[PDB]
Amino acid sequence: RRQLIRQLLERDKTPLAILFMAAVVGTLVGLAAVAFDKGVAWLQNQRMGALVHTADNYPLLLTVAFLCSAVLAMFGYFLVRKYAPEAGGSGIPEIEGALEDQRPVRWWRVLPVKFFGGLGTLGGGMVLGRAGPTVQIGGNIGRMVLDIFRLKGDEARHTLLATGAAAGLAAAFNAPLAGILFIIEEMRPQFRYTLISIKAVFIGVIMSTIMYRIFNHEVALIDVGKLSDAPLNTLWLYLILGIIFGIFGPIFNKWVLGMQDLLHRVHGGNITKWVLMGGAIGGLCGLLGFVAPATSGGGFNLIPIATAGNFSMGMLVFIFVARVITTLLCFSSGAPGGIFAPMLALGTVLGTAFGMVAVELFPQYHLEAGTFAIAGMGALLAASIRAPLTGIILVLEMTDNYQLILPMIITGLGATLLAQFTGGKPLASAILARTLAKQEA
Amino acid sequence: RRRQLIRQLLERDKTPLAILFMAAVVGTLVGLAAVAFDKGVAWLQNQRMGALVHTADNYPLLLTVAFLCSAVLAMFGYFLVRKYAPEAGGSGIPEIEGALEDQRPVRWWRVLPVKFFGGLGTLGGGMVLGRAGPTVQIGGNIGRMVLDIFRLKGDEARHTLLATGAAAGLAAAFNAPLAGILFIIEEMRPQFRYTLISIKAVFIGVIMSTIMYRIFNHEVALIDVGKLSDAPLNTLWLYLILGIIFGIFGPIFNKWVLGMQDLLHRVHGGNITKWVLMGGAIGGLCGLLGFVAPATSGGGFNLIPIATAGNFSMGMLVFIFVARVITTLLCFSSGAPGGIFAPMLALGTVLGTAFGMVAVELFPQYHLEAGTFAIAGMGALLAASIRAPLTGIILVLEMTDNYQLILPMIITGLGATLLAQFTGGKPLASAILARTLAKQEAEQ
Repeated sequence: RRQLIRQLLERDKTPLAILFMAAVVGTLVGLAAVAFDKGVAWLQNQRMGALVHTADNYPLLLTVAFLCSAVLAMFGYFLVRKYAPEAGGSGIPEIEGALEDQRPVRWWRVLPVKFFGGLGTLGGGMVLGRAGPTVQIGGNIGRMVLDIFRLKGDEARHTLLATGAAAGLAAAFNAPLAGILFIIEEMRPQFRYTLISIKAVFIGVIMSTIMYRIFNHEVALIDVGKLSDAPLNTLWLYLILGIIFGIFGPIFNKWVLGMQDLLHRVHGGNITKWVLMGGAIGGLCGLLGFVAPATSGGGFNLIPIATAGNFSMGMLVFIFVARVITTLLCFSSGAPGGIFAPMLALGTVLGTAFGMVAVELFPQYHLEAGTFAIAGMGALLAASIRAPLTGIILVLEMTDNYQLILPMIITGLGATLLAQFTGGKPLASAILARTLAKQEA
Repeated sequence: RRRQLIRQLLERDKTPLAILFMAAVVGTLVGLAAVAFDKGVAWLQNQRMGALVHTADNYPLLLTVAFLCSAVLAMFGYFLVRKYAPEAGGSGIPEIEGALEDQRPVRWWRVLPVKFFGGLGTLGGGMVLGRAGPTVQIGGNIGRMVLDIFRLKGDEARHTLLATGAAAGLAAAFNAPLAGILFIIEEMRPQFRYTLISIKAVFIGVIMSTIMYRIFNHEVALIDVGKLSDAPLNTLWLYLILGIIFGIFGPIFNKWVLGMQDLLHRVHGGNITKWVLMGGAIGGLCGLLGFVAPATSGGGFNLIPIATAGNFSMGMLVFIFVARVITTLLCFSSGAPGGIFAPMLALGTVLGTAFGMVAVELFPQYHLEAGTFAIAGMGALLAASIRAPLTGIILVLEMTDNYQLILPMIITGLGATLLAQFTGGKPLASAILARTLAKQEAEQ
């Protein structure tokens, strides 16, 4: 008690030094995120144009696509294996590690690797997001400033590493709330207190978001329009859908993990059979980007189209299966790139389909399939990485259908609920667990 | 250590099945409780407004019945608290904050009836007070009461079920489920050590109570503001400036609440008779003003839409601000059962509007609309006195749904907290607990 009183009166006083530094961090992460984001676009572009000039005939071009993505894949798989192996896959597991002080931040290596790395895997049209990359790139930026300014302390090492990963997510999805929420719900050391300063993370998020806005305003990443509302007599349906995502979250967790192992064999850890295999997956993606594009790519492309109930039943299920596959390959293959976006895409597609069925089971509800899409869009994020608060808010800032806030809060929650009563676990933590264990062994 | 981590990591996100289901029962009751209160407060304002109409001819007889009604209700409310439950005075957020620190008892057998019927009286009578304060505390106690009835044991349950009560408490208060959760995990919680509070459990509670609220209030909001215009990039600095204003004002407003709290203790010296009489006068004043100048009484929800829309004169906004500062201090410092959270939205709004006004005519090349500044400012004083920026920001978003105003809102609050921090302001919740918590030793 007597101590507490002493603390209360002392609460919320973050050293201006950390504060001013939080600003620069975000600013950097922002610009960087912008820079990443422009690069990827550029590469998807040339792949487009080089098919234009070789429009024929089937094969001349089914192949130039394959190569282009294969050749970009390999550049990426190589850049990781050779100079920064810890910059493979997501980036989140890693940085979560760093927040525990159970991994290091080799920023002078990771920056170039991930960035020019992802530039390749992303740009070549692989099933993988910007999120991992930029969240990772983000902490490293935050680290690089700690180093350059000889900042020392736990708080300061913890906070600056923290803000760059928030401001890295912020600038990735243009979601400044979800940026902050992620740190305080997931990223952070999960089992003990931490000296992360909220006030600082905000500032970073702000500044990187602004940077994103200075170069991407005048277009949302996802347009969905304002969907219909949701009658109270309609809510149980959102619980059901949550329950499905609740069983499937863990199952998809198994496969992501398992598929990592079953993919380690095809090179046994060997930099050459890896870069060549990744080169093959990459090639597969740049092919699919042209013969079935909904199955390949990041998949933001198909959220709008799914939400508008534009796919038939068949095309939805196909896309879902097809993506369950390609997502596994691209992520489990250790290639640098997040699984966050492609999960949004799975949740969306799943959502719609679930909707479609309800629409015709109950014309009395005047349902629109599209509201189940938006409920499900974050539901996978909720069942598999288990950080629902962050997914719910991620979709919120991203779709602006605030009136669906109950259905979305319910679907998400009923996913995190069955994902716990089927024994799944935070896929981000299952991955950090994997790393740390195959290390003291 | 690395081996415990891997141990712990693999074990994450398992909340005991009992704890979850009991957070559901908590959520459900917190919501119904909130709705019941919500209605009881409405009915009173109504009887009151209609008694003035049995007497809408004889002006002095009218100015009398207005006053007396609020007086009779204020007194009854102060009384209940002074007589059966001192902890149910003022907001209730500081107290529930105490209980999370295990520094303050949750005497739910006492507070539930005193806070509920107490607030019913003070809110009912027209006094400048909120629901949040009271429903969050009632929320908490409802949680404790289910903990006790079911004797769920051990740290997780006592904090979780106390925390879900508080968040289901706030959610139904403003129909803001996300706000309630972000309130617990940013502000309510023990600020300096880890805690065994289940997030997922707080969620279930929130969902339940928000649904109870919706069953009784679907259709109308609490605040309708429509979809205001966007903020262009070149405009953002004005929100930062506005932030800095909320930032220096923030702390200063905390000082007067504390100051006033003292000076008000003098008038009754702590006497249960001078108190109940002093409350009856402040209350009676409010029910009067709630006629002659309604903008200066009431909780503040009514004038939000009016100010945001730009239907007030710069003259009237200055007037409202002064007057409400005075009625807000006078009611809350006085330690009537009631919160200061809602009134803070109002003062925040009015100021933002007024800023916007001046901002509009200084920069036509911006094509401003003073009403974006009202929204930015509505959550800014909760940022600069309560220091719950994330909670205010999200509460406002939930309430006025102008998502495209998100940056200017963030910047405003974040600017306000920064000036509030650097100028020496103290989280008004924390600073109120600290006094309560200290005086309990001091008296020794």
